[PDB]
This record gives sequence, C-alpha cells and structure tokens, in this order.
Amino acid sequence: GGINSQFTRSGNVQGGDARASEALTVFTRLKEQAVAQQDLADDFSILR
Amino acid sequence: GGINSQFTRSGNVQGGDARASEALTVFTRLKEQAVAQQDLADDFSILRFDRDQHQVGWSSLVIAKQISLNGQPVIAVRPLILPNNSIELPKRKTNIVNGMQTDVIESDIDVGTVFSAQYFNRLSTYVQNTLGKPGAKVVLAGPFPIPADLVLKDSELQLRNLLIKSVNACDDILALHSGERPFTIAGLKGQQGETLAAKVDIRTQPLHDTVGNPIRADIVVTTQRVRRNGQQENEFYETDVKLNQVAMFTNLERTPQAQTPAPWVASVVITDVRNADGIQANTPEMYWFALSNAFRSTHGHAWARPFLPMTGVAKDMKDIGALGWMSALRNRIDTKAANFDDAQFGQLMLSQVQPNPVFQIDLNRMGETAQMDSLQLDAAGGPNAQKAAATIIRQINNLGGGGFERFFDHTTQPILERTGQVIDLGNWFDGDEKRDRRDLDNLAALNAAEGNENEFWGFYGAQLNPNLHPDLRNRQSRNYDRQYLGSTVTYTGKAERCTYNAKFIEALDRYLAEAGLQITMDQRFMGNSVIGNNMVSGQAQVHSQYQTGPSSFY
Repeated sequence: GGINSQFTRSGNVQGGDARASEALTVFTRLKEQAVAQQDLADDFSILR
Repeated sequence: GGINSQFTRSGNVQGGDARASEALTVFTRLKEQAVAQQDLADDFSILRFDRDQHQVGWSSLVIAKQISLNGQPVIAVRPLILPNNSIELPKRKTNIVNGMQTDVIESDIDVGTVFSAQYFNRLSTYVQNTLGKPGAKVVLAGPFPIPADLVLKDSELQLRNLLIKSVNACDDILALHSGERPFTIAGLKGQQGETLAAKVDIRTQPLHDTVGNPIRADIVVTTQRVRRNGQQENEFYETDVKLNQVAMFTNLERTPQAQTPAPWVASVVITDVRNADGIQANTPEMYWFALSNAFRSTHGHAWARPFLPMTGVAKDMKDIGALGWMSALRNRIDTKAANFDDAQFGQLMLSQVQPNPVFQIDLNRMGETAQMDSLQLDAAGGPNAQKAAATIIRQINNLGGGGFERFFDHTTQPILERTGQVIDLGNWFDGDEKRDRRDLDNLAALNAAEGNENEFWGFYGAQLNPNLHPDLRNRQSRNYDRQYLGSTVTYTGKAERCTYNAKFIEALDRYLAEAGLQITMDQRFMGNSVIGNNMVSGQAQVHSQYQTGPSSFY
C-alpha cells in the first residue's frame, strides 16, 4: 500500500493477472479463424 | 602445459567454460525484455567474471549499479556464483591420529569457502577497472549462488525474478548508504481505525525459494492488516493485507540425565524470514519486526500442533509414538487407534515434553538474507563482536522510538550464542515431488531405527560431539542421510545453527508491545492447578556434656 509509495525502490514486482490476457488473445485468434472459415458471423464482441 | 606447446598438434580440445556465456546471453535478453515492458530502468550493468582469465575457483555474474554521493562515486555489486558440475575442485586433506596409526581424510569444498576476502577483492578491482573508475567505493549487496543441475533453457521466470530482486537489493543498499528515513512502527497506526492481526498456520508441503529450492516449513506465522469497517465494500476482494511471514519447525533434543522433569526438550528452529510479495523494499528495521512474530507462536502452544497425528494417512516419518522407545516401557505408543485422541495426547506431552520451547535460527551466509545472517554470525562471536552488537542495538532503537536500555543491556548480556553445529543444505527427490534434506531430524532417525538405541545414539553424537573432529561428523551425517533418505540427495550449501538469548526475545517483545503495537488473534478435568500457589512455609510457633581440656591459647 502506502509503504511502497513511501520508499519507492526502482523496479516492479507482481501486481498483475496473466491468465486473462492470454485467454483473450486465444479467443480473438479463434474467432478470427472461425470467421475466416465461414463458420460464424461478425456480429458479436469479446470483452475482458 | 608446456607439453602442448612442445608438440603442437593441430586442433583444440576443451579449455573453456560453457555455463557462463549462455547465462550472460540469457540475462541480457531478459534485461532487454524487462526494459521493453517498462519494468526496470536502464541504469545498471551486467558483467561476467571469467575464472580462466582471473584464476578463481568459480565464475560469477555481477550486477553493478553506480550512483554519485557528494561527488564520490559509489558502486553496489551483487555477485552470483555459477557452480559447474563438469569440473572438480581439488579437495582438502586433513590428518587425525588414533593410537599408533595416522590416516588422511578427504573433505569437500562448498560454495561458501570459495567466496573469500581475496575473491571479493579481485572482483572489486575488476569492476573498478571495467567501469572506468579506479578509486570508486564498492559496497557488497549479498551474494546468491545459482544452484547446479538447473536447466537455464526453461527457467526464465526464476531468472527474471532473481534479476528483479537483485536490482531491488542494490537499490536498498544504495539507499541505506545514502541515508533515508528509518522505518518505525509509529507510522503503522494508519489513523483509520484498523488493527493488526496475526494468523498461525500448519503446513505439510515445503516452501520454495526464488530458484525452486525447497525449504522445510511446518509452522507459518503471518501478520495482516484488518480493515473491516461497517458497510465494507469489495466483497470477496482483498487489497494485499499482509506484511510478514516466518517459517518455523520444531525439533526435539534430549538432555543427559540418567534413568519429574520431562526427558525431552522441544527446540524450535527458524528457517526463513521474509516480507510480503507486494512489498519491494527490504530494510534492516523490518527484519526485527518480522522476527518478533516468532515468539507469538507460544500463545496457545501452537508449536505442538504439527505433532498430533493426522487422520487417514500415516507417513510414519514424523510419527510421535517412537518417543516411547526409551520411555519406562520399552515398546512404542501405538497411535492410529480408536481409543487414542487428544484426551491423553496432552497427558503424554505433559509427562514427556518440557512445557517451554527453545528458539534457534539457521543462519546462512549465502542465502537471500545474507547481509543480516553475516551480521548476526559476527555478533555471535569473533573479532567483530562489540561493533555488531552496537549496530543491532542502534537498529532496534531506531525501530520504535528508543529507550531499549530499560529492557536489555548489551554490555553484560550476550545476544546470540553459537552451538558449534554445521547443517548441510540439500534436496532429496521423494517419490511424489522434490523435498528438503532437513526433513531428517531426531524423530525421523528414531522412527527409522525402531529399537536399536546404539545406532541412534551414534547418529545423535555424529551431530554435536565436541570431542570428535567436524570433518568426521560431516562424513557420518552424509552417510546417515544416504542410509535413510535415498540416493537422490543433492547438497547445495552449508548453514550454521545458533541459539538466541532467552532474555533477549522477551525484552524485544516487551519493548515492541510497550511501543504502541497491538496485535490480536485467537476438554476433561485433570486436577486443581491453583491450589499449590498458597502453601504455608513455616511451622506453628508455640512457647511450649561438652567436656573441655587444657588449651595453650587461653
């Protein structure tokens, strides 16, 4: 919390979620592939 | 040597180290990736310390960051040793005598003995010459070896975390040398109506280091900030409310009394002390605040909780029934029974275990907290005994106001004591997963050897016999581990065990408690425990030859 802002050592550790961005990228690639193969229609959206 | 130059056959063989260039390339790529993602700042350098052209035992990687203080350059270095399994260092020979025969003992050399004063002097001179500053001051930040048998091709995350932690340590030491505001508990009030709570935990899987090294941990004590207001929002969401963590495990030692005091005494060993993951700062005054949590484990005899049997499984390695082998009855007490429960478990602990524990620490000069372990080792005993104690007292005074003299007197009271015990550091691969070598303790050896007391006594003497030479003790300890654990043992370093002063812990706890720190946390009749306090000492008071001879003196 305020301890990090009180000392402010250079460099960043943790503070992120890495099982969401990769899933979003995978889903976007899968949607693009499905649309290319005339399997779906470009009328929906994917959000995080 | 000169033979090759005397014949000069075409072609070259060997003559190189291949576990340094690849590591340097990996570290450069990781640094570039981290800088690209706005994770670090381009202000530090990575250099290689080749053993071939410096004539040293092991090659190393050094991370140097330099600043300017009042016009005087200052360089901070964090060397990383790189042991290799493809080459063998020459061993150390020692001689002992037995009667009329003398023999030679071939010992082994660890990583710690390699990092000597001459090694650091050569490293500092090389860094000074490379960076273009011949007279710059160089300050150490704490070595950290990279264990062997580790494939660098698929270990990118551990190396990245190690690099970030090394940069953080360099920043910490530079800031400490420059001079900043000390961390005090007076600033932890928060003035928002919150309280600090300590949670105890019992674990069965070992903790892991930043490089995957397992660490034994049975009792874990943590400190958190509880900010539960009335209509608290963010249900199921928590904002990093955690400050410290201490890993502890208990071990039993037997006092030498022939056969009312319990035969065995429980000693608690502190293995790892660390802060929260979110906190990126490491200062000396946080170490004592975190260490103060160790004494809190005795609030409800929580150190005995791992000893009680678990229901359903029995690894038979930590069984407490083996303690009955040397009891009044020869056989072992049989747990895992319908009748057995906590009703007489307390009776057993009262009748065969001392109520009070003992606190010990496994100091390591090559661990993550090397800069404090070395200081405590120096304070334990040596040429630098007064300076280390004065520094520790000054730090404790800086943490929480002052006036520590009312509770402790370092002039006529030792802080730390050295028991003359050396502990190997290694890991053995269990059938399921890799474990820690320190799982083998007195209870484990007693369980392995069911009734043969002489073998167990030999094992116990192989640890703390003052008469026997230390090399023989290390040899016996290395043989016993192979005998019991398995063939997968892999040693990685050395550690030393020390015993804290009994009054020092209580004085520190009372000083922190009086300094405005408030921490809150959490059957069959046996007899009257209070009738014995009131006892009449005296007896009722009611009214109800020596022939001599001549003496020249009088």
